[PDB]
Amino acid sequence: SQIRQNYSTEVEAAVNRLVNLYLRASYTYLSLGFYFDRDDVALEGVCHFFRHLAHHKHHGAHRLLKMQNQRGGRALFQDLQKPSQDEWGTTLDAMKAAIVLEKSLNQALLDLHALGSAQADPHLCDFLESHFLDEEVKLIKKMGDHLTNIQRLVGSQAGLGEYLFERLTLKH
Amino acid sequence: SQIRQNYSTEVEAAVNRLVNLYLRASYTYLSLGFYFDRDDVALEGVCHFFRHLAHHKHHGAHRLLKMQNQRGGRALFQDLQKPSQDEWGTTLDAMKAAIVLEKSLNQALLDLHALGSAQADPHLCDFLESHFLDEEVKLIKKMGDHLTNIQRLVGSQAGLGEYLFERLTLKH
Amino acid sequence: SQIRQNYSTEVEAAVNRLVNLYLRASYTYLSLGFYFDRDDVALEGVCHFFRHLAHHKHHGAHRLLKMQNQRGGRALFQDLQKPSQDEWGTTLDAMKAAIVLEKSLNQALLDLHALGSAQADPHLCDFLESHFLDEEVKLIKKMGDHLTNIQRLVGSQAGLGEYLFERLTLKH
Amino acid sequence: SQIRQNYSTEVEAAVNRLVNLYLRASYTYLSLGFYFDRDDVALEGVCHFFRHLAHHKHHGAHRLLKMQNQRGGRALFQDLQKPSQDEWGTTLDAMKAAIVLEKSLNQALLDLHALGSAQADPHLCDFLESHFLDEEVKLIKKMGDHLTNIQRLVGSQAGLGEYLFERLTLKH
Ligand SMILES: [Cl-]
Ligand SMILES: [Cl-]
Ligand SMILES: [Cl-]
Ligand SMILES: [Cl-]
Repeated sequence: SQIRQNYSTEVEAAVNRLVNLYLRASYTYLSLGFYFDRDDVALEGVCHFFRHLAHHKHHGAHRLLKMQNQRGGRALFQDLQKPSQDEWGTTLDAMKAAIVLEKSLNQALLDLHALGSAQADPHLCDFLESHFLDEEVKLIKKMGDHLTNIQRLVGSQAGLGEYLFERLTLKH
Repeated sequence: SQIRQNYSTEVEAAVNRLVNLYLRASYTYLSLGFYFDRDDVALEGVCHFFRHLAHHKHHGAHRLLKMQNQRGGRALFQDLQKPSQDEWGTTLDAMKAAIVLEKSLNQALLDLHALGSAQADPHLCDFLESHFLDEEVKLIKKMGDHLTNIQRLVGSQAGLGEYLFERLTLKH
Repeated sequence: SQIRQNYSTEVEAAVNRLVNLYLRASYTYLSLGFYFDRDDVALEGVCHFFRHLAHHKHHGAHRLLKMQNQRGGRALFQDLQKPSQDEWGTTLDAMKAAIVLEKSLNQALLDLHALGSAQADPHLCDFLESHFLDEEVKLIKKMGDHLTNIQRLVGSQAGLGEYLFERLTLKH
Repeated sequence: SQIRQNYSTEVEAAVNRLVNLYLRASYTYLSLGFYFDRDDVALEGVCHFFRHLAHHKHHGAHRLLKMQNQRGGRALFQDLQKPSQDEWGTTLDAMKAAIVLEKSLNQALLDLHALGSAQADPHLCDFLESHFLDEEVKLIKKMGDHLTNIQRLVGSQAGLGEYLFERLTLKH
């Protein structure tokens, strides 16, 4: 490559794996969104919450791929595994599965940041700091806030609480 | 007729029967709307939901009648039977009765579409496709969404759930 | 299902397979776009042409999934195979591969339309007619137009022709 | 100094050397720009490309000098060597010489970042991350893109390709 400078093969490969993780996460959120659009589930605010996360994860993949090209690495795409479930249970089940997913993405970001630090790749480290690490902290805090509110609403009237959360917390 | 072309007597008669079904449906929704306006029922959002459907069904009759004349058929009106009930129970009862009604209208549309196909009447088939079939699919999906939300809200506090649904889902 | 009416299991399954085809096509176009963004390829108009098609194919998947739910079918997601190539050759190679891809999607649309016709499912048939069949004819005609212009430009100065096509036909 | 804190003599000296490198780079780009303004070269877009880089490199020197004072170091200026050539050949020769120059500046930035890291100087490290490292990656990617387009245009009509690149890629 005519432009590549200070860009390790280890980082290049890890960036391609992270793209696969982000596209997998977008696919998971596409499935979560359409589950909540089912006539027998019918929680529009939950559907919109996940549809917006699907778009954000797709765009994170796009940012990584643009950066891969800016550094002179080579995008390599692998098969995308389907999401882990076909039906996602309650809003509480879904929000728990989303937090597990985001913590897995955050660990992948932190691992890549540590590789970049070890490789003395400050552009890579800055890039994750500027566009990914704080977005992930903010999203996980918001999901944690939502989990607490959902859990407070279960009581012994689970249906009522799930309706009220979707109506009064989620955007619709 | 000076304009009639490719318009079977079978379709003409079926269009007149469908007009009767739509006007019957408008009458049913007029009754449902005024029931929810009773001082002893008093669910304004439910009243407005049905009043708007009464208007839409009246206008579907109008579209069919305009088309009958555009094709050179003859509008023929029959007696309009009263609605099936004088009192409509809970919002849940009413929304169940509305879904039954819409599925009966949708089957009548599909039956007429199949007659038009058998008669090689593509204008009739297009006309139903363009102004009726998707509107019915969309309305039935919305009613199904509403049924699921109403059912989630019953729990063991039926009054509270019926108030909250009317206040937080239906327009008022 | 409380809403499903006139919606065959055969159509439901074929719609889920078509969603997989559209998401595969979006993935193919994501790969084509990032290939043309490589510093050693560097054809911005070609990159933008494919990036826009990736978005359109993603949105076709979304329309199909929304319709699946409107009809009371169940979205089921499968693994997404990676694109057929890692490197896409010349603009001419890429545009040939895109036409092959679009004709495969168009055949899948026509096959699903024929199943819907056989199943007397006019809503499905209308849905494909209204949102997919003409978009595919228009796109294939545009790709054919582009292929002819690219082929005229090869001559014995292939580099010059590929630059001029990207500069004077494609949006940048 | 009344303000200096955590600012090593090693960093102070390296910042003064980097200022000299940036001012040398500005001077190189001033020479490249005026070469392309010669009546016997006459490539206005190439002239404007280099004139804009001369201004950007001057301003990078300014940012470094402002930072040196903000940290309580002392600006020290050395002689500025003339550019490496008096005549710069073809646009291709010039763009190759520019990429070599930018990679030399990028290595100097990465070296200074590594010194700051070793000295536990996070303000210096942040400063380079925020104002220099990504600008250099973006510029090198753009130059690489331009090199590829220039190389595609040489064919066996070098004059025609150099005209077309200047007319259709570079701003004028
Ligand atoms: Cl899997
Ligand atoms: Cl009666
Ligand atoms: Cl494969
Ligand atoms: Cl010298």
